[PDB]
Amino acid sequence: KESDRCGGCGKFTHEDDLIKPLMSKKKSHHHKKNDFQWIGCDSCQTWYHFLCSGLEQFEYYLYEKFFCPKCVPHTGHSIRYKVVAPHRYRWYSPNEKHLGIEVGSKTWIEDFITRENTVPSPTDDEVCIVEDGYEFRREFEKLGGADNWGKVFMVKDMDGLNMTMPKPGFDLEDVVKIMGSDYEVDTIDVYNQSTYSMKLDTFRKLFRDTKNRPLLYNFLSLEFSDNNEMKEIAKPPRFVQEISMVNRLWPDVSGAEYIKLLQREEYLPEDQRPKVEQFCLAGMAGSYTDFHVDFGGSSVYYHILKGEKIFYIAAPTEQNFAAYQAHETSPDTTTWFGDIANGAVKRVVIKEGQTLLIPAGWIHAVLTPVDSLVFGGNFLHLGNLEMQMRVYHLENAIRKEIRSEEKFYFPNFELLHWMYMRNVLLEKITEANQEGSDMREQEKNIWTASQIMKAEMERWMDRELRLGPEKNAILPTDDKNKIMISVRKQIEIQTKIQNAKNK
Ligand SMILES: [Fe+2]
Ligand SMILES: [Zn+2]
Ligand SMILES: [Zn+2]
Repeated sequence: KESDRCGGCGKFTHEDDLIKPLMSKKKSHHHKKNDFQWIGCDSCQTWYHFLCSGLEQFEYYLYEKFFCPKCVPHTGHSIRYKVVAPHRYRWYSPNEKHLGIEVGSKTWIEDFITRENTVPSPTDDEVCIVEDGYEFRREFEKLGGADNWGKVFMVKDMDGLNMTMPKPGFDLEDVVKIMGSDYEVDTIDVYNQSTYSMKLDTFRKLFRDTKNRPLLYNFLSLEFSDNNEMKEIAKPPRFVQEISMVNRLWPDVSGAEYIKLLQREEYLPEDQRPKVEQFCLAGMAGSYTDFHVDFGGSSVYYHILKGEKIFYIAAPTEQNFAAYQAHETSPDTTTWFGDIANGAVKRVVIKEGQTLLIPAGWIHAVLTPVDSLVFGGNFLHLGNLEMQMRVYHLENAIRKEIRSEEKFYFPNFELLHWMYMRNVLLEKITEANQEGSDMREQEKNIWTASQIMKAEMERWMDRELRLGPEKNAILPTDDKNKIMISVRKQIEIQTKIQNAKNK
């Protein structure tokens, strides 16, 4: 406040500062609108921006009495707000002490832990529990394989999944050693249901302090597909790499084969690649993550390297979506979706070493009973194309009813389908025509996937005519049309081929 200057950047209050897109799960870059919002040292009375105060994003709102770096030595560490309303996200404000218990809050979680064990077990149709990756491959295949993947699998022993994972004993320490101590990761302030920045070192610091945890901290994503060391340490199961649409257009390879497979443009621009297939996840015991459907209706692999998780899940039926949509778009904050989900929500525990494989659309919330380290990834695949498009409808509807903009959605979702259609699907059809082949013979799966995907894209084209292109852009209305035109052309030819067999 006032004319006075900043002890950090020496600037007097100017300022009004408007001085590539996100391809990975990030939500902390939003309240950078506070980085230049002035806090004052209760001691030397010097004013600091915030950024300039030595504070990290996550501690901006924590302190009632602030002591800047130059004062800490003799003043002590800054004094935090008193915990006045443990049952509210704004735990610091007394004006909210009388309001209802909010789903994310400390009070709510503690109580929830006493009653959570009464959430029903899933039916054998919802989840399948196998001993190792060999049994998974056998049962997965016995239900139609990836093209027909509908239930979640829990694999107890990772042997056979062909899934590259660090050896037990691997922990947070190794993570910070590899990524660096100054690597900033999006962290969820569980009790405040909000996401902030935090040095990876700071997190480790807080994580290791076991007896004193005023707040709980889990990190959002931490996607490591671009860290040359990490990216080889934990990988998706082979079967996931073999069906991942992103992996099909931006193939992993990145070795000697990379030089060659891009020597034919079989590798799209790296900045266009969705960055969501390899994430590391650490969480404190007592943590809770509220019900969500994974972005783009992406499938998930989820390996527990350390600790235990309890997942609360609900099958992706239309009613369950409708119910979920209402819950997401409602202002109510005190009701647990499970309690109003007409009995759909089930309970499943995942222990250390165990793995979770989740198909498209499953609604799920997560309880973290024990300090945890997890490795996982999100992927799209043709076997779940319909469900993926259904979730995308759901998301797009939810996005119109409440102004999220902080909510993360699948990066380049549409671009990816244009590319996939043009590079992969169109060629199969084009070629199958060049030989007068009836795709139903040996490629029914591919034929059906093309019609479904095309219909969805036809809807995107028309939307783009009536309303104009999207902000997300990246592919030019013209190119989009040329693609569509060519696709219609080939699908017609293949249709006539199929119809000729009529007599
Ligand atoms: Fe999730
Ligand atoms: Zn400053
Ligand atoms: Zn000071």
